[PDB]
Amino acid sequence: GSHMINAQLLQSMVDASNDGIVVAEKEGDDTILIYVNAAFEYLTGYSRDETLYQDCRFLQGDDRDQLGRARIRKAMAEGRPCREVLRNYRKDGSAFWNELSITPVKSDFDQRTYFIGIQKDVSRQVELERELAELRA
Amino acid sequence: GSHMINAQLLQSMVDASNDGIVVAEKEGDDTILIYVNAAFEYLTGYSRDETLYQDCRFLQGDDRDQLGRARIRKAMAEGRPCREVLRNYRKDGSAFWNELSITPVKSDFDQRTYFIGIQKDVSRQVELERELAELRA
Ligand SMILES: Cc1cc2nc3c(=O)[nH]c(=O)nc-3n(C[C@H](O)[C@H](O)[C@H](O)COP(=O)(O)O)c2cc1C
Ligand SMILES: Cc1cc2nc3c(=O)[nH]c(=O)nc-3n(C[C@H](O)[C@H](O)[C@H](O)COP(=O)(O)O)c2cc1C
Repeated sequence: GSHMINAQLLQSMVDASNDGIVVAEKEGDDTILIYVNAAFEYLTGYSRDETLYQDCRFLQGDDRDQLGRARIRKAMAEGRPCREVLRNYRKDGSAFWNELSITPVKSDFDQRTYFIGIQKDVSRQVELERELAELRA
Repeated sequence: GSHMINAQLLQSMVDASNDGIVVAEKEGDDTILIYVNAAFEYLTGYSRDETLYQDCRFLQGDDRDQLGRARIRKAMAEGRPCREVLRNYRKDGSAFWNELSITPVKSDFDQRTYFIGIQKDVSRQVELERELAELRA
């Protein structure tokens, strides 16, 4: 993989990062979570066991009609990365805007595909874009 | 570290991510790079060997008078994470705004400290904030 650094050290650096970091394995139309760090649990409010081993579309809830889904689905199919923002809902019920940075990865040894995502609450930048759009009009 | 996923797989997921990812080890007033991924090389334009094993303050160049430095230095000293934006300069000479998400990590076995950072070009959001500040005035 990379001769520069020990893999265990890199894994601990990821576990402790303040950014949410998840890894997902493709299974047909779905993509199933296999790794979440502590930062992700804090961003979502769901426990590690509560959230693992399912497509994390459940964070969308009933707000299923969002333009971000399609561009994510189209990029995943094309095997290209993407960066889209959706409106997610925490376990306690809070609503926020989540910027998803998804990168498709293909392990040729297994001939299946994985995905790594880095999430960040950008609800501030969203509310600043809405304010700017209002002033422009 | 984490029983969920193989560390080598996680390392390859990091090597291939579209986000820039670096790991740095503290050495006194400096903090020295030990890991960079391919996305970081593309964001900066410097090769992997050109950039490793030095404090990546060199990306600031002569533009050394930036408020981001101090808040990063104050957070690193306090052992708390931070998210600051600086004006960096590529190897070709391009100027952009880089959002740094730095998380201090302490390996008690070695009794030294590491840092993991995730970088992203947010020059678009910066230019949208300047435009909004102008319209507000
Ligand atoms: C690595 C990765 C991270 C993702 N992050 C979650 C998330 O934080 N919240 C969310 O709303 N969607 C998230 N998604 C997207 C959904 O899992 C889903 O795959 C996407 O919306 C497209 O498929 P769908 O149209 O079948 O829902 C993520 C997907 C991947 C691959
Ligand atoms: C993980 C990590 C990533 C960093 N990213 C670089 C970068 O992308 N560009 C930059 O201008 N500063 C970067 N820095 C900050 C500088 O390395 C430096 O440590 C910081 O500006 C504070 O110290 P100084 O005031 O002595 O320069 C990073 C620091 C760490 C720990």
